[PDB]
Amino acid sequence: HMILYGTNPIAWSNDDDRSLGAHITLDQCLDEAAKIGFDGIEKGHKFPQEAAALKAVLEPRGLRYVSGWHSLNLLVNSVEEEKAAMQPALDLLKAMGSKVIIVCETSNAIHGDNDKPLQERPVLEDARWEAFGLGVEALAAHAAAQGITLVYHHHMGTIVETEDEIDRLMRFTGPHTRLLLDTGHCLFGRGNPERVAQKHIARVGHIHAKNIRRDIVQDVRDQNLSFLEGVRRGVFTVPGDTEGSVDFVPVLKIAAEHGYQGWLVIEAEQDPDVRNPFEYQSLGLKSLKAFAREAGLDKG
Ligand SMILES: [Mn+2]
Repeated sequence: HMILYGTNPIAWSNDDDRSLGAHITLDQCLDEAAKIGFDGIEKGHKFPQEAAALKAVLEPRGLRYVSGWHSLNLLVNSVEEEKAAMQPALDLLKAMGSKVIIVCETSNAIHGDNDKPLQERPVLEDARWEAFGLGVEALAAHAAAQGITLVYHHHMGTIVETEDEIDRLMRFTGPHTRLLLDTGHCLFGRGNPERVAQKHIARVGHIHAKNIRRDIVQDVRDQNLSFLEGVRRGVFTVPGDTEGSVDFVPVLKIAAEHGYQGWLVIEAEQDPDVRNPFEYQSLGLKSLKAFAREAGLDKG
């Protein structure tokens, strides 16, 4: 199909804080993703990282390997260092048939630091944006030469969090660099996903349908909480949840009008004990497919 629907395993077992959902085995996560009806699933920390072993657990379940998160350190390492650092991820993605690599600069990120409030996130100095963008685009060209599209994941607690910083990254990159539009991280960072899509839809190569609970976001700011504290409180949820604040249909309508093809991935990290992953991911898939139909994105 033109539109594929994936999930991310952090709804079961968190990556930034491996104690969240540690009791949930990989087999449980993969069985539940498959039986819910997802076309594929993104990499998680409990996934095998060799082609043969990864196929052995995904192919029997009918699950495609969507992509994998890859950390960047362009602010501390040379471009050639980062090309070597990302080559193993590209080799795995090519062997699994993936078409996309998810990247994000994490050298100075704080989303994985439980003691650092989100307001103390790094802000890249203006004089360093041109060089950083040149490095990101260089990695994008390297991946593109090997058939893989690099999509940059704007993220709370990193140097690319606000709407203005998303525009800046797009301005200082291209043509190969693409944007991973994550609706949840966009709204959390005080941006509007619909407006971001209207500007950059032509450059968007991957979409994460992530919802946010506004009241929890307000708590994070008012009480000066860390990213992981927000996650444990339920800052993120799924499409179709009445407690969510993201309006998905307008975003998907912009995608439909411009002929987006690729993955819609439900990524909603939550405390699995409180927010049952099977229940919420099922609601997300049903609701996201309905929203894609209502926006004209999915014709079938
Ligand atoms: Mn995401």
